[PDB]
Amino acid sequence: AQNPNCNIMIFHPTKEEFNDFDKYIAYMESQGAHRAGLAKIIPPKEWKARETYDNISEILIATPLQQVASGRAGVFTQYHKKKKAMTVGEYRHLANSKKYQTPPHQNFEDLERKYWKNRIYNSPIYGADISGSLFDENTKQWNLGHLGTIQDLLEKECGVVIEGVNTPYLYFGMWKTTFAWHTEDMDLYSINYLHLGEPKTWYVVPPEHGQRLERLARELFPGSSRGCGAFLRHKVALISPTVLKENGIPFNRITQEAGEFMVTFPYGYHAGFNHGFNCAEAINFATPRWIDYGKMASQCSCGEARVTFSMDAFVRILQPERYDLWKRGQD
Ligand SMILES: O=C(O)CNC(=O)C(=O)O
Ligand SMILES: c1ccc2[nH]cnc2c1
Ligand code: NI
Ligand SMILES: [Zn+2]
Repeated sequence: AQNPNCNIMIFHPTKEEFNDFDKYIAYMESQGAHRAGLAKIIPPKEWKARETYDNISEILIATPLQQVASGRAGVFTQYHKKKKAMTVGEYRHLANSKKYQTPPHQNFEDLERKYWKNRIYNSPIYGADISGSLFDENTKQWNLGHLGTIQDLLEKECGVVIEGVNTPYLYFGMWKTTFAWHTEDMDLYSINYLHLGEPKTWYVVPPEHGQRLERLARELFPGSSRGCGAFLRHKVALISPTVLKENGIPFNRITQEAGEFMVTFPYGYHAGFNHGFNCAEAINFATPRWIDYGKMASQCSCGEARVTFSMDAFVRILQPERYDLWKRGQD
């Protein structure tokens, strides 16, 4: 078996290899990339997402989210407090202000140390889940607004035609903005392009070991676990690399820089944080290998994990026994 230690792999496709998206994902998996839960893809030097980022300041962040932490430095939850709308230009200025800016640091590892030491004592503001794309319509390769849809994949594989759409989301981040431990909706793949700005550090658990992370989470967040059998779907729980190591949970880490893609694989738990002002674009996608993960995905029915209506068809077709209970939670 390829990549038996489940290391995060880094790929450098040629411009010829960058033409056929599906084919390259399949190639990465032939080399064992999926066993890590996360891969980095560095685009060919000839490629670009768009010409410049000089004219993005008028994009609106309708509902910026203030991420307020509770708990201890290495084990905490965060809740999202809604703030007043602001443009990306206003948000960038806020990110760079003395209150929110990245501190002096020696390197990525120094900044990582500072993040886990001090994150809970601040409440950074995030622009998340903003429907849109910053890819030029003329960018033909790895354009996250032009990918084959998950609905068409399900139809090609299983012959069922379903409603729903599949479009990208923008994320504007600042120092200490945080994404909690989670897998994707329906344990789908995701792909994330860092368009502009400071890095994003990722943590990931191999899919074959996801249940180990779930068991630790139940132990560390006991009230949440009693409330919901799939509470990581709520996307509010953080556990530090130090605490993961103390509990023998297998994981890896890597830092994504501007101009790089990351792919997360079905049932690969991931979490992370932003180093400073940045902008990323991400979308879910599927392959034939995903279908069995979609069938087995654990669902939240307690009401906290409200999601887009396009997930309805996924649960309805792949998980008909679970559908009634899940749908009640979406109401
Ligand atoms: O970048 C973020 O804030 C979160 N992104 C993801 O979880 C992803 O791309 O799957
Ligand atoms: C299913 C379909 C589209 C989606 N967009 C975000 N999550 C999704 C799940
Ligand atoms: Ni994700
Ligand atoms: Zn729940």
